[PDB]
Amino acid sequence: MDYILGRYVKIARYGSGGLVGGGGKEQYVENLVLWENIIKTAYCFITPSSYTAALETANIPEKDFSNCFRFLKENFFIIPGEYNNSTENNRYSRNFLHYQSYGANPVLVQDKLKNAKVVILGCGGIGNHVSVILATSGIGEIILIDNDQIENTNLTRQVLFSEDDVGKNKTEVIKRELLKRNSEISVSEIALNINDYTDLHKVPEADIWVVSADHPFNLINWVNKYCVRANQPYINAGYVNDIAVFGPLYVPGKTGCYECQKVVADLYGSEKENIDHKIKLINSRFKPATFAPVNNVAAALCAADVIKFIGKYSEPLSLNKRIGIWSDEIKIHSQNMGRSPVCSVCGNRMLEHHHHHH
Amino acid sequence: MDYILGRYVKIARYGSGGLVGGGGKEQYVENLVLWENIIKTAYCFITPSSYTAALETANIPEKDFSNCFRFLKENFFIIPGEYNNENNRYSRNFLHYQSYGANPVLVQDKLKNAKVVILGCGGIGNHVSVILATSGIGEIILIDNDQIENTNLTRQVLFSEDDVGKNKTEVIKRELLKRNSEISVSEIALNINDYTDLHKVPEADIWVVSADHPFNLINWVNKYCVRANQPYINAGYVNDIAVFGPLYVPGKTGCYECQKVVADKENIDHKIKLINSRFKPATFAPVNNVAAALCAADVIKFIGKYSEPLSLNKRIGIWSDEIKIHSQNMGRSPVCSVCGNRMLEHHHHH
Amino acid sequence: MDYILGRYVKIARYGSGGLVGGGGKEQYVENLVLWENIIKTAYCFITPSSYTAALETANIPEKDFSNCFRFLKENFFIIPGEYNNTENNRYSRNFLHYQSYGANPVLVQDKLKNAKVVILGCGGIGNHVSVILATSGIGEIILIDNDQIENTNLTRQVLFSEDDVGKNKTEVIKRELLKRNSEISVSEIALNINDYTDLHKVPEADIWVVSADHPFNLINWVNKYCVRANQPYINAGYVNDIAVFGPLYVPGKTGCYECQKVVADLYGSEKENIDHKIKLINSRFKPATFAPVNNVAAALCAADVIKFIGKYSEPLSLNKRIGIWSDEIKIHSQNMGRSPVCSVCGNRMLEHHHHHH
Amino acid sequence: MDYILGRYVKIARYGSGGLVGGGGKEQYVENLVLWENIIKTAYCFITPSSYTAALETANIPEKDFSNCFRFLKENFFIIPGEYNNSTENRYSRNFLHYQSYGANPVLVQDKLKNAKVVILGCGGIGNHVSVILATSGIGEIILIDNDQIENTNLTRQVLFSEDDVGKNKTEVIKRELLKRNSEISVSEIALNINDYTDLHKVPEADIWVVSADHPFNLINWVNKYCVRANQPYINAGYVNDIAVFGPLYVPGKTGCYECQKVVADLYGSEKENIDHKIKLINSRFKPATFAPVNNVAAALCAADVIKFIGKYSEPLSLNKRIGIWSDEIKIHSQNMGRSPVCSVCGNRMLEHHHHHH
Ligand SMILES: [Zn+2]
Ligand SMILES: [Zn+2]
Ligand SMILES: [Zn+2]
Ligand SMILES: [Zn+2]
Repeated sequence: MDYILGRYVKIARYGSGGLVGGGGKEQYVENLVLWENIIKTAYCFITPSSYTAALETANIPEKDFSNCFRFLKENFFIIPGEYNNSTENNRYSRNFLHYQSYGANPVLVQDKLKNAKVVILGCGGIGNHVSVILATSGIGEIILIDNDQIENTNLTRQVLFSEDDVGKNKTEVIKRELLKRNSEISVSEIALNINDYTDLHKVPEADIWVVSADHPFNLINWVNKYCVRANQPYINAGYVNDIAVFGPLYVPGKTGCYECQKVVADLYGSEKENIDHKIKLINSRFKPATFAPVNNVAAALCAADVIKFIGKYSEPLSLNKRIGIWSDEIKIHSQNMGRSPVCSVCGNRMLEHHHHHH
Repeated sequence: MDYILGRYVKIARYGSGGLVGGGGKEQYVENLVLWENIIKTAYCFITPSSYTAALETANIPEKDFSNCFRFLKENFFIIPGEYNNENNRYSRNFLHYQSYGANPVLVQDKLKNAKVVILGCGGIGNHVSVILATSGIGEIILIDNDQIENTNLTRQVLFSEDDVGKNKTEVIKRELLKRNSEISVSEIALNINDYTDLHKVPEADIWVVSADHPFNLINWVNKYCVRANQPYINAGYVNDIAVFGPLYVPGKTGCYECQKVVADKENIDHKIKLINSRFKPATFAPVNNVAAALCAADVIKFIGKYSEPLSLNKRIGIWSDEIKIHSQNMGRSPVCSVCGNRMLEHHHHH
Repeated sequence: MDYILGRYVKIARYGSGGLVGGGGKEQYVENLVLWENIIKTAYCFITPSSYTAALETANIPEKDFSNCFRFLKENFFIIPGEYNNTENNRYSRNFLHYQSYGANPVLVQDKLKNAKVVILGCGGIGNHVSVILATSGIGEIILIDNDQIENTNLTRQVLFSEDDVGKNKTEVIKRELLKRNSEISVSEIALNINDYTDLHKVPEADIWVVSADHPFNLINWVNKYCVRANQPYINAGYVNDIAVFGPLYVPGKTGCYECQKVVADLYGSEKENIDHKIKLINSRFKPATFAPVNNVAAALCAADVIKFIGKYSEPLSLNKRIGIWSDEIKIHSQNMGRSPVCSVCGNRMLEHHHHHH
Repeated sequence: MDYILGRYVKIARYGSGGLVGGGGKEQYVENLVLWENIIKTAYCFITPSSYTAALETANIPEKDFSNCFRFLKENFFIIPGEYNNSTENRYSRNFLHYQSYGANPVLVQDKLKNAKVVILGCGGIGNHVSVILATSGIGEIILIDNDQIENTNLTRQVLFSEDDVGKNKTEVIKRELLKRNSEISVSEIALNINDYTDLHKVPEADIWVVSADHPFNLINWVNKYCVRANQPYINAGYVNDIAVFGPLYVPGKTGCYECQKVVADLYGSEKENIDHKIKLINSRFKPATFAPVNNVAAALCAADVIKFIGKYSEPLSLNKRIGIWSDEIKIHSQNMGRSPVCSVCGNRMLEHHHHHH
């Protein structure tokens, strides 16, 4: 078993020891003498070589070599030599170092993406944008579900549309634009909007559903019930005026669902009739105050989670979480949506006080 | 003067009272009576009305009305009637500007009459330009001298397979024109290899500085911009971490240098150099997008003058394998060699 | 009317645009297009040219050309061709300096040549001022001192050889000025000013340089005299550590040395026992002077004289007494502008007659 | 250890307290009780006297005498009696100045006689500096230049006669400095610095006076070389009518010319048709100079060299480039204090904090 140093590993002196690696997977080491030894070990693995062959060129004592090795190995600073097979720039090279640095065989990862089916449930700004990122990263099959046509005002949000495209169907244009970007992938269309809960029966099985159509406000409740019942993984994305929302990513039997922690606000009108008519009116007039850069942020983090989910190389960020990114301040909130045994949508079980008999 | 209720205000009964608002501006009103009173007053304005006419129409004592009115005005829930007037493609943004208390017509104008330079059309700048083009920025200037590689197709969301071989600059111009034929775009076949290259880059409302090579590009842009009085914004990544560096504005925010610090076996020192010499960034497409988008957001805010850019005095990092957004200080330093007063005056009368 | 570009004009790309000029008169032009336009037009004038011919030659529209021309003219970056025409001129470095101030160097030289300066006290500062003036072509100097060169003076008085200890200050500096400039005429007057009346011996001159470090109130007599004689003068000296120059007095135009003086309530001291002790300590006073200070004062004082006679820019000394520190970097200015109620140059003086016509 | 009152101390009633000192070393004391006490005790020291011997003569609280003593001592109003042995001297004028700054005047002169100073470039500034340094007692002077005296030099370089045109500058300066002080030695080196590498030929000295004005970038060279060769220097010159002097670079203990910013280098245009224009305009350039400015830079420069060598006071141009305006009362200093990160004399890089999490 030959190991090799990742081309993404950086080193610098800092604190009472040093830093190994860069970005998310960066490690900080206390003992300056250990830090030296890690550098020493790392050097030996610059060329793909077995544990014994690398050791044979080290100066440090065999014992410390075993420590550094395990360290560098577990952190993914040195990786199996196989994980390095080149190919002719392979289009997805700029993504291979990323997978390596998380400890995955980049070839396994791409194969999974190539073999995945992903449904875009709703093709406004967000689904639009997720599908590009997914196509562009090698998702094999994409199913575009929508029934609207490209309007005038859509051109601010939906980064794929020309002035030339007003009037045409959303899925039509997204479909041609994804084919321009990657002709090795297959894409289908379904002329459908979820107007009633039962419409969901018409949506096909896939590895995951991307669920982002801001209307109806309660689409997620539907999608959640349906997906729990139908054993179907989904991830949700959207916005609330100027906050970008994404998550949960729901995985049947392995995570919580949208109702588990009964997190988000219940909607009510008024008990007094004369003020309820006023509320009904005000809410009928409602249009969201959106901002395209927020659109984009939710969409990209969302697409990121899908890639991890199907590529099986890292824990997606939005397991058990609804996540809000603020745009008028540096602020990220996370709502807990971990599995609840007592959820009224998934799991069969009730919540009770102890009854002490004596 | 007429006021009108913004179309972006929602209401819901909640807890001891209820909600008025929606997004980053939602408000819980705990006192039921006051909430009801707010609805009662908000209702006068679905249809434009002066303050005094609305006081007539509502049937609550002037004492209470006056609070509810200030509450509505102060949060921009009601806004001047003028701010509402068409068949306009930017009209979804208009609500956003309204909700910030601006006048959407003036914000569009400011964007129309602005000029933005993208310095580095590789990925982040790529993406930033689209967002800016589609929000109605009047003129973009594209500054790259590289060719579209096959391998760039992963990060640079504007390009077809067809496009490999062609000039980065040139493709994105036809795309921005397809998306917005009203705006004008220019190309400058230039990469920045010496400090001196920046003299070729024109004067603009702001500069977007994305490109990853050379490692000390910001340094020159900074030096240049401090003495050129040129506002600029930095953006980029560090492996899987998206970064949108400080937005610098002439003698208001302090520069990329202000917060810098003095800083820190020659057999191991030889090895660290070598290893680092071999560095290739482990980079992740959805990251470019996050940084590009927040960077583009600060630009619209900067030109639109409707709320504070997040980037003032701060370098922001968004993680991707973790939910984490850290902010780093880049506020002004008095003793800073680049933007600090190096002069002293020794003269005086009586 | 030919204009021409001054040889003291420099250009550099800087910042949003660039610099034009260099020195006291340097300018930063923030708009690149206008800077570019300024040099495009400056280029027409390297060889002499009318405004008209330069307009044709430059290929920028009339509107822009007109600004650039004015910009170049206003700052004397371009100057009348007449101011330039050599054959082989000794003063031609200064000529650039005058040009840069907007003057006609020939007229400035003339005014210098046809002037006459009295150095009233040829001990160090005066010593130095005279060389500087002789060197710039002041046509006639009159040296006024009755002292002998002592060995100790060699520290402050730059013109003197060890050889010269013994001879008359006046006499040496006269030969030294002729060595430097055989063009000019120089006169001596073996005279120290010992009481007011001595000043009647000092001749009329375009200006008087008043340096002598004693008697303490020499300035006062010179003031009295010059106010009533209509004689312009400039004071110069030191206070230990500190070089001092000005005011430069101009009859009618400026303040006199008296104008800003004040009643001084704290006369000496209260307690008689200590008052005579302060007097005793001060009686023993000897100034701690520093040679380079002599030079600073003398030089600025000489500069004001050349400007006064040359009429090309304002002397700094007008209405001001200036002090330059030496153990600290620091320049202080003190007010000496006109006072209406001043004994020396104010009125007597009232008229009580009128005719109803 | 006997103490004596400096012969340069003056006293006056002023404000709430009084003044003790006169000159840059002048002190303002507020409590009039303390003031009179200071004068009381000063009187006691007019005669060279030990602390206790002076005390007997004093009619004030023994504790109060101790404060005044410490005041007058720290400020150099009283000085050790040893500091008064001189001769019947030539440098006696300078001696009170050194006393008043708290140095043994004799220590200081010895250092001056034992110093070697290089004048790198003998234009107007170098010229004038050498005279001042010579007449102040600098033991050895090394004049480096390869020019001949021209016609037009006589306006600036206050040592040259009309009979000297044609001769080498160092030749004439050397004769003129020997007339002024034959107790000193002077060498010549026929050398102009045309390339950076010519600096290897300049001898080692206590300090270099670097005053030559061509090329504009002499100082850059001299700075690099001096940093590398461990060589103190001080720089002086002019920008048209502004007189510049400083930094004085001291190897261990000071900033260098590049420790901060100025100019960053000329830039021309990035458009070719405009670069050719600026290229031509700049080739025609001659400075607009004013001799009185020369003198100011030269004098303050010499002053700093005297302090540096005599180790008696802080030179003014440490960590500073100083501009003295001549068309107005204006002095600016640019900060050139030491940078750890300087790319000429620093061993360290500038980094942002990296926060792990
Ligand atoms: Zn559940
Ligand atoms: Zn700064
Ligand atoms: Zn008067
Ligand atoms: Zn330095």
